[PDB]
Amino acid sequence: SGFRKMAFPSGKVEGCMVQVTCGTTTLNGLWLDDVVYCPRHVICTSEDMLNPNYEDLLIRKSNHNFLVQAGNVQLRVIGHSMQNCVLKLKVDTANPKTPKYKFVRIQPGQTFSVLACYNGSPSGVYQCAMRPNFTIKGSFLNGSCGSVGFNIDYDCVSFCYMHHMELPTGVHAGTDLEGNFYGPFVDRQTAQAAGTDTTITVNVLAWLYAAVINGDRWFLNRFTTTLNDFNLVAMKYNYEPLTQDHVDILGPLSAQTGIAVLDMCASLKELLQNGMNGRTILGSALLEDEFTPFDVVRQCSGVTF
Amino acid sequence: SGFRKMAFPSGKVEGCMVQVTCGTTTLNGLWLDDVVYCPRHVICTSEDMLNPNYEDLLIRKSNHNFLVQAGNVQLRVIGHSMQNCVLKLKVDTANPKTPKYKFVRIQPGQTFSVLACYNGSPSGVYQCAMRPNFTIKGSFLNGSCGSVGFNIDYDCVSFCYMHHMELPTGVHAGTDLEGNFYGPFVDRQTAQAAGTDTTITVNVLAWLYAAVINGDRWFLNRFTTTLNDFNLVAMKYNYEPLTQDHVDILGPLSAQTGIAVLDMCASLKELLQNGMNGRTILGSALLEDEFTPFDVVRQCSGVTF
Ligand SMILES: O=C(Cn1nnc2ccccc21)N(Cc1ccsc1)c1ccc(-c2c[nH]cn2)cc1
Ligand SMILES: O=C(Cn1nnc2ccccc21)N(Cc1ccsc1)c1ccc(-c2c[nH]cn2)cc1
Repeated sequence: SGFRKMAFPSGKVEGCMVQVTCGTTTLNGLWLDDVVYCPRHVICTSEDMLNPNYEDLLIRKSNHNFLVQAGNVQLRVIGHSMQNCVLKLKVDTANPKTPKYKFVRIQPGQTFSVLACYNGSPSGVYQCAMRPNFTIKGSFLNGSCGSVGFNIDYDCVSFCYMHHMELPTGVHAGTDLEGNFYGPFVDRQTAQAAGTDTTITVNVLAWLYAAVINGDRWFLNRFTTTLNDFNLVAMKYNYEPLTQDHVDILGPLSAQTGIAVLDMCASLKELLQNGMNGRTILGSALLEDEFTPFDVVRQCSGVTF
Repeated sequence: SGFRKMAFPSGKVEGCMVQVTCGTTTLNGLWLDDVVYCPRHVICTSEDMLNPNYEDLLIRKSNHNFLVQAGNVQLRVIGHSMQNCVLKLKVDTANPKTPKYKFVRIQPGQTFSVLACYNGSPSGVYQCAMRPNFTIKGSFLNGSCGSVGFNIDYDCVSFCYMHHMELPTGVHAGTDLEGNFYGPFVDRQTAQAAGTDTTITVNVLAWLYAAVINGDRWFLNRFTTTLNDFNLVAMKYNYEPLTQDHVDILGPLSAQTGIAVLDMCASLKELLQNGMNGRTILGSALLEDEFTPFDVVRQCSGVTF
């Protein structure tokens, strides 16, 4: 048993990380088949970033202005184009290590693994949630741009995130692999407002189920509630509303533990109203909302890839 | 910026995970060169585990009762041997994906990445610390035995842990890659006791520096304390005593932040006595002790592999 924040094995993704340099700027790129994906701000100077005109900046670049290195292998760039906020660099060689993959745009509250990279070389792997305000609270240093987030299903890598920037608040923003930002953000160096962040209620409930499965039961109470009553309390504590679809998703966990979803909501409403009183749940003194229902089931079933 | 529990990229190790089956039991093995290492308890039936005589049990087996499978491919065992608590199966094929590797026995307080595996297939990756009582708090289900723990140094994989068993308390124990258990544990299904688990004091201090580097500074104060005075308070709270070697290890973080080690100990002293008063530190309401000073520096300077 046990329960940890757990990343997907990163091997299939390591094999796609390459280094992309343009003029003075270097960052990471993702090489799938014969195309290298990377953030378009690779074509900017530091002074450009204050207010970039991306199509005028890209006008000035030819194919040979793009240095793409895969390990020590130099890739020949034979085409370039901009799609929203990512550059696509057509290269003359298909990545022989390309996994089966898809590009997908996740929903707020869903989780993914981040393979942090620098100069095209993997540095570490960790799990992240897309917050309700479409930021992520990661660990990215200068040069980490182009690092990607992904989920794996057996042998298929679903790429869902490419890293573009750290906001002045110190949280992180990026795009899907078609270059569309998550949230209202743009790739310009200006202060930009992320919305009010909120707690991912369905994830908290899933984590409470993980706790019961692992023996932590002190928070189980003798009350119950309704979806509407609970949602009134959810709103008061800046928690995402809970929907019927969320109840349905929590179905398998409720069947395993014998605890009906609305009975777990009554437990949570009590932890919200009375606090945790210095007690812990699965080694944490705060309510944890970065495990989805699928993450919990994965880690209490043993799915492999 | 940001600070996360970050594992090493697991690619080099994924290519070494095989499935080992000895009659009834299946678990994971580690295929390096022409040897597959795995827990010796694979040769036990269920009832065998209550009181196994491993030498007599190994006699009843010869090279062909061991089914090693890599992906779909099956390997030919051509030699077997028992080094302490690990089996060594000689195969007729050197692993072409063998990375540069060392076998290493680590010290309590040090960390590593676990690649959790089932039926020889990687399932997830996460970071652990060898607790002072020589257990680890991992996430392991039946069939996870044989999963390994490791660190990476550029291109060389230092294997330090192989998983064997969950104790009745739900924490985990295992060996080095020479088969020597960490701690007082034995690979027999009898009630076993881990000692008192203390907090890794030098790791907590390292994480407070990580916190200052990332802008969480509220807990700071320019109170002083002697190493000796600090340990008197530490020992009351089940903190490991802080030695001078620990102060030396914390040197580089002291210099980057301009906060002397003993000044930080003074801040920890005040956090232990007066609690955190509902504030948080790096998104956590407890003091974290599973980051070494080396982990902090690596994540705050972007070491790549
Ligand atoms: O935020 C970034 C890039 N970035 N991403 N993760 C980071 C972690 C630590 C430091 C910087 C980080 N910026 C600032 C910015 C940009 C748009 S909105 C905010 C950044 C800084 C420099 C450059 C650049 C382009 N060409 C040369 N330098 C790009 C982004
Ligand atoms: O702990 C284990 C096996 N194990 N390891 N991590 C686990 C996580 C969840 C459930 C079981 C887990 N034991 C008990 C034990 C006591 C001393 S050493 C191992 C275990 C149970 C069965 C068997 C076995 C071997 N052959 C057939 N059954 C081995 C170990």
